[PDB]
Amino acid sequence: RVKKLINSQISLLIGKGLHEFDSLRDPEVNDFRTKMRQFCEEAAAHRQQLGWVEWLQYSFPLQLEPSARNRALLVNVKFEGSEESFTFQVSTKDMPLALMACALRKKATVFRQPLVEQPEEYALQVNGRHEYLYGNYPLCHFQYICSCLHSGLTPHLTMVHSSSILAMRDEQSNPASLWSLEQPFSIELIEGRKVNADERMKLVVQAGLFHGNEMLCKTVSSSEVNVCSEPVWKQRLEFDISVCDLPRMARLCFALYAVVDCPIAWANLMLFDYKDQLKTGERCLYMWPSVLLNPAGTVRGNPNTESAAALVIYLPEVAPVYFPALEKILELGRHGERGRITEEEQLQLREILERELYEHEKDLVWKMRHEVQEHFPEALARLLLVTKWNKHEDVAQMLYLLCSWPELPVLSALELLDFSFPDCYVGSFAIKSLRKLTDDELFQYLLQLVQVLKYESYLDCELTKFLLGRALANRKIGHFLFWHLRSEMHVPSVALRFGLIMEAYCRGSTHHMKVLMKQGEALSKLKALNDFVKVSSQKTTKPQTKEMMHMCMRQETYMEALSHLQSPLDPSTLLEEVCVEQCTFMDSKMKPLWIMYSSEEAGSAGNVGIIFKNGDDLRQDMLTLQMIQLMDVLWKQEGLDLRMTPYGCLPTGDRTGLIEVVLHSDTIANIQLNKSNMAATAAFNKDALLNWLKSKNPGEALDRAIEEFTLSCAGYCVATYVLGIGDRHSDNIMIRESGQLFHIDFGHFLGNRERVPFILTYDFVHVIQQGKTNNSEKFERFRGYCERAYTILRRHGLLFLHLFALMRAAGLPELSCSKDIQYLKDSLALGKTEEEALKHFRVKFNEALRESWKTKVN
Ligand SMILES: COc1ncc(C2=CCOCC2)cc1S(=O)(=O)Nc1cncc(C#CCN2CCN(C(C)C)CC2)c1
Repeated sequence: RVKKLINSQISLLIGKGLHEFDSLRDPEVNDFRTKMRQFCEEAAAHRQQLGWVEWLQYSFPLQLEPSARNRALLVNVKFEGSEESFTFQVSTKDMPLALMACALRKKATVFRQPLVEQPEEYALQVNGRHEYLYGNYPLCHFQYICSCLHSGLTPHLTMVHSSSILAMRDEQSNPASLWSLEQPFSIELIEGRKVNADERMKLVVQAGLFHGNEMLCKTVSSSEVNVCSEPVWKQRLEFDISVCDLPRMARLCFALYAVVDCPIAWANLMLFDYKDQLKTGERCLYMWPSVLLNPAGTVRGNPNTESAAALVIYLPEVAPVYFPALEKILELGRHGERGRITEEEQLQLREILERELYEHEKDLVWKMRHEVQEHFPEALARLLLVTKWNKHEDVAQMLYLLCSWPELPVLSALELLDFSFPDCYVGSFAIKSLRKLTDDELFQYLLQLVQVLKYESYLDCELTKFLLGRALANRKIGHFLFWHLRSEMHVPSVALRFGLIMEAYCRGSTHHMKVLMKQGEALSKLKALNDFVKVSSQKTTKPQTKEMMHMCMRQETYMEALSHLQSPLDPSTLLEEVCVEQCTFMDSKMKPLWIMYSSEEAGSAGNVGIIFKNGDDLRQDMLTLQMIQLMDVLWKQEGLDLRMTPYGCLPTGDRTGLIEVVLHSDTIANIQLNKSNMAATAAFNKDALLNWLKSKNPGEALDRAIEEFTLSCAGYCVATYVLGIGDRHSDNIMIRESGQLFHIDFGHFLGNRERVPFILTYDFVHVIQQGKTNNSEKFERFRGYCERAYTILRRHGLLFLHLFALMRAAGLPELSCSKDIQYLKDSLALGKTEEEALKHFRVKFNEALRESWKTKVN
């Protein structure tokens, strides 16, 4: 009775009927669903018995300042079921417990009674948010308390008792031998079906065996056969590699095309199956349309069988042959010769492991494999790349050393997740080194780890199991894992994989399924409302379309679907009462909607907005914003706060997503229109930005507003330089009423292919110099902020390179080659010393200042 309801709710949420999984009749698919349902149900049961503070860590994980991983402060505290409140002055050095004990002493006098309840029995909720303050941390270490200190504002907190937290826990419960086959590997290319090509040309089928990116042997080609719907070959394609040497993760890649170079289609398959057995019999390869051989592409067929070209191939029977077990492998690898040559050979080893290498260096690194294991364990990735994956004796010797390799730092593990390391044991070892990842680090890299699933050869994998277990133990990780997979359900290549992961997650959290369905319902109404706006705007004037939008939002179905929800941009932010009168849309092509919200419980923190966008792909905006946010995190860990504005951006479906509204901000273009009869009207357009800051920050407040601008300007000058974000104009640069500058519209990065120089804009130099023509004291403090920021990022150059390497899996047009990653290597000057990189940065900066002065001359 309940299972039918749950299965139908899951189908609605994931945007794919669960019947379609059963209809495929695939054992791998069914075994993933049964095994992952059990694993996710175990996590759910574990959770229901968690202690009330452990339930807070699951649902409301702490939001701390990067540096946390004296001064007076006025706090307002109320109790859960109360109307009255208490305002008291505490210190930024005090912990929540002291503030809770202070709230209980203020309440004991108000209610004339010695209280039984101790501070230890409570937690402090941020008013109107899914956010809590708890644990041994001083108040200023929390992100909510710190943001309140900058904005001037007073924190509003609520004392929630343990019994009420336990009641939430309960309300949210889930309802009640291969090595003896030395023959050569070969296949039979039988025929092709539904093929479309120019009849003047001839069809060719190119095939190659790969272990990730490297070929296990040279490619082979079919005999040229005349173009037609059903081409027929019936021929053996013999590859030079023994069937016994085929590594476990070997994949046979296909490419059909026409020749006189006209690509048609590609398809890949794993030579071994998910249960480790060698593949035999006939296989029908439903091909993917091209734009030659594509190894990184999926190893599963195009689900569109009614229109896809299908290559028919035969995998011959070499004898049921499974891949040897790890004990057989470790026995074979247990025998070898160790490294034993002079300190002059070890000097060459030490030089090449601390600096792409020549063939004699590969023979040196492999010979000294035992010494790299014990004296340079972090060089595992170099050694794995020199390993001959096309010789089974060499794979067993490598796996023997890997099986007792010490756990590596997170930075090294993020490299091992790359597609250039397709061995399952290597991936398993990499995941083992990532378990020590804090929920905050995991969240930071969650987008990349989701893309790595696209490289996975099989459905059931250590990465999937790891991502699902971290999602079920932290509701914020769960929320974003769901949205990263949900937003890709319109992509045929990942819909099966992602749909199965979301169904499994849903088995672990039935309550959270209902929470996300409530978000999905709101996004449906937003698509329909946006569609109406697009239509109405091409016929009537903006005021008339805005009121028609408001009339549509005012219907019961819209008011119910759009209110009282968790923000998909941030589960801590509750979107309560939609303020229809404040809602509007922009005039650009896709007419993005601005939906305004408010909450009487939250006060000023409940006044939030979201932007629904349908028509543009938001993946790259998100990635760029996340990179900027990573920068701000890294700068803050070195004590450098550059007043960044990392607003949320989240794709949610096909060319659909949400952007977070940053209120009290306008574009440079709108400020520079120099409207008549304003608090900012100027004698010279050069003054407009500075007059606008003066109007927003009167008297003594201007000084701090100018410093906010300088700091954020320095951060964005460096961030856009490093990331090669060009096409910067006055309409994609915004400024906050506090002085903070930020960037929007990230359609182009990594120089995509010009080399984006450092940009210094005169208008911003004029604000930095406080309105003065010459102000070296203010200008050079800004060049210092730029230099500190640049030099802190270079020290993390490998973290950006590893993260961007994992991102090549996303299929982003401006992030699909070594040329794109090369761009960051140049911008961060990673091939140089710090002194040399700083001189090059100064020369880039001085060139930007000279360019800025071509506008200052006129
Ligand atoms: C790429 O799209 C976006 N990215 C970030 C924001 C973000 C914008 C701000 O928050 C951060 C993200 C907004 C958009 S958008 O889709 O809205 N397009 C867009 C383009 N160029 C400029 C703008 C303005 C603006 C200034 N606003 C003044 C106040 N106005 C009110 C009265 C409704 C709305 C327009 C708006």
